[PDB]
Amino acid sequence: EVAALVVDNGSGMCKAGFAGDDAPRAVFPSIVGRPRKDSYVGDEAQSKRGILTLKYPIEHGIVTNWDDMEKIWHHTFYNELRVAPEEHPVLLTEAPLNPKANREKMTQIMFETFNTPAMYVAIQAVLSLYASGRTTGIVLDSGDGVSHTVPIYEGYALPHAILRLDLAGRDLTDYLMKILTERGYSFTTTEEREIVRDIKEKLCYVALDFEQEMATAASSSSLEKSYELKDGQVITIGNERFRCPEALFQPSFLGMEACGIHETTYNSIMKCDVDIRKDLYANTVLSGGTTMYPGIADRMQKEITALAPSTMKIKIIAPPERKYSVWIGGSILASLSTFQQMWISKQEYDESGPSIVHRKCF
Ligand SMILES: C=C1[C@@H](C)[C@H]2[C@H](Cc3ccccc3)NC(=O)[C@]23[C@H](OC(C)=O)/C=C/[C@@](C)(O)C(=O)[C@@H](C)C/C=C/[C@H]3[C@@H]1O
Ligand SMILES: Nc1ncnc2c1ncn2[C@@H]1O[C@H](COP(=O)(O)OP(=O)(O)OP(=O)(O)O)[C@@H](O)[C@H]1O
Ligand SMILES: [Ca+2]
Ligand SMILES: [Ca+2]
Repeated sequence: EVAALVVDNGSGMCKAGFAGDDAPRAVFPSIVGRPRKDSYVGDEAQSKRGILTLKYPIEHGIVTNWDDMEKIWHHTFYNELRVAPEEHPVLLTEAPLNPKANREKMTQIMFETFNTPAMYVAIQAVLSLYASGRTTGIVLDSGDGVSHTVPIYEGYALPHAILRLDLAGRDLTDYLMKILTERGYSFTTTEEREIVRDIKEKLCYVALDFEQEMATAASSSSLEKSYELKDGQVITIGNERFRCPEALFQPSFLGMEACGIHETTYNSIMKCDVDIRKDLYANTVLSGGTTMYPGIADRMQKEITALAPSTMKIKIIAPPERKYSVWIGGSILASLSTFQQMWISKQEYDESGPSIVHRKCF
């Protein structure tokens, strides 16, 4: 056979490549644009913001507009990867606990619209655990539009213990824009949002102790970092560096009543059979671009520890390439001998119909 194609659809970015590679061949923005050709996808859809009405097909992880998603996939196949989908089995990723109806539309589009010889849909968080080389653990997947905690035991996810936190990279990006603005600068436009997203990714970090970090930055300049704008203006970022990602642990800074990532992780563990909570505590795996902040692991360690029984062994695993662990796990799974029997063949589709997805996929 040829290569399966691994397509990781995200809320902000989409990752695509060939099973067997250790990194996705292409990564582009999850946006489609039409007149305010007929449509535009990715970076070129943004540079035409003023003349195009932009839409975001994947919000908070769920596909909300199928015509748009279909265009993202068409763009992924012909423009990005430059392959014929009918000559490749396709593995798509999806968010945990998504509408059963969605899973059927994904299958249908892949077969009836792209004529894929075979496809499959897999929960992102599970792929990340596989990427870490485990079959048991609790993954904290945090991206650009949504965050989930997914307990997995012996290779299978535990639906009833999965939680969803609507706080991720996009919220943090805007929050950084707001505090720097309060600082004396002015970041409010979509063009500027792209700039603050870059600042956030390069100079932000999670303090081990908020207050102490605040005190150190209020009486010293030791934590300050300079950032240069394209036009040459140099701006300094002080406590914003850590105050921004702090919103993950304290959503209230954003007017949100939901509990932080550490507490949400703990809550997923408690929803699990007491017999496996230990395995989960010693195997808390970070995933997604938003778990990339320097210092986040040691902070998760300290916070989880404070929540769990004193006799509990805590361990936070923060893979270096966790910004793509989902896609990678997909690359790994698609090539698994034991996984081949899971693909949904076009034959299995013609006979059983779209509903075949609930049998082999879930
Ligand atoms: C990557 C996924 C699948 C490959 C399954 C995977 C186990 C597996 C691996 C290789 C070959 C066969 C099965 N681990 C899971 O949680 C899956 C596996 O799905 C199947 C069909 O086993 C688990 C299913 C349940 C019932 O546990 C679910 O939680 C279900 C609601 C969501 C789907 C989970 C599946 C996940 O998307
Ligand atoms: N080094 C970094 N530090 C902090 N944040 C980062 C870093 N690198 C990337 N990010 C953020 O990670 C987010 C993108 O992560 P990812 O691609 O995993 O999410 P997604 O799949 O696009 O969306 P979601 O999974 O929520 O549906 C963006 O907010 C990006 O700015
Ligand atoms: Ca994702
Ligand atoms: Ca609070």
